[PDB]
Amino acid sequence: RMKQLEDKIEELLSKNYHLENEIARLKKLVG
Amino acid sequence: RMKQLEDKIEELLSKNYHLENEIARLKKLVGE
Repeated sequence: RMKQLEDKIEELLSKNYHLENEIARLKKLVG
Repeated sequence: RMKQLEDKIEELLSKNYHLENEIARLKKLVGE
């Protein structure tokens, strides 16, 4: 079960990084 | 160790939802 949690953390981290990239993209579009 | 990993998930999930809320507002402004 420990491996599952560790996989979820790495998964959520990658997702969060993508959302930050999306924010940077959308902010770049603003103007 | 269980608790540490579980707290990290709850932390990252909370940040995730705040990022999604911000993206939703930005898409409206830009017209996406």
